[PDB]
Amino acid sequence: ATGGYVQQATGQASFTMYSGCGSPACGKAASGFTAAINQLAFGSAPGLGAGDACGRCFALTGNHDPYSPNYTGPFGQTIVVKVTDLCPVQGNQEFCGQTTSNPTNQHGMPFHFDICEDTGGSAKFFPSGHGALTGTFTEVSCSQWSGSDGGQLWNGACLSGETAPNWPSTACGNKGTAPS
Ligand SMILES: CC(CCO)CCO
Ligand SMILES: CC(CCO)CCO
Ligand SMILES: CC(CCO)CCO
Ligand SMILES: CC(CCO)CCO
Repeated sequence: ATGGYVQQATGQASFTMYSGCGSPACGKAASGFTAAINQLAFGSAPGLGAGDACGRCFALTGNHDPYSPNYTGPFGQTIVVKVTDLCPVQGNQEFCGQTTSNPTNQHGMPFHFDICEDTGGSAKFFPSGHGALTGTFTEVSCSQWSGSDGGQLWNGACLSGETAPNWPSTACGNKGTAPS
């Protein structure tokens, strides 16, 4: 996409969970299930505001635990998240370190979703004892996402991706150039 960001409507991803998504990088939280997405897909860098992932909705499905490769299941449910946040390359090499010259993380995945625990998404997705998974994502209409956006936390905050057609398309827009 513009800026060299790797923004595809469907693909393979790794998945983790995190806490404290009330002041996320897009500048609005949301009450439904939300995620951070790796920087190369988010479309911005720390401190540069919202990227084009902001507000878009994705159906996530886990089907493997890379840390327990003999575990056969069960896995969790497929969930629909809204991207509100950035999982930056900095400090997240294992999962979110994808770049334009090296587009897969340490688990071989070209995307990562860090699912926020606070609002319930991770409890639907991760079986107890299995907090890192790999699987798939597909961008869907936000008609498929329950929830309400929070208010702007700063000028320039954006979740406009929530009404956009699936990638390829532009809503909030990408900021600068993707990490090389
Ligand atoms: C759970 C929400 C309550 C306000 O709608 C806040 C999550 O950001
Ligand atoms: C995390 C669970 C799904 C939520 O109902 C895994 C099912 O065992
Ligand atoms: C809140 C659910 C929709 C109920 O109709 C979706 C999340 O599980
Ligand atoms: C200077 C930045 C632009 C943010 O809109 C990043 C340059 O790559």
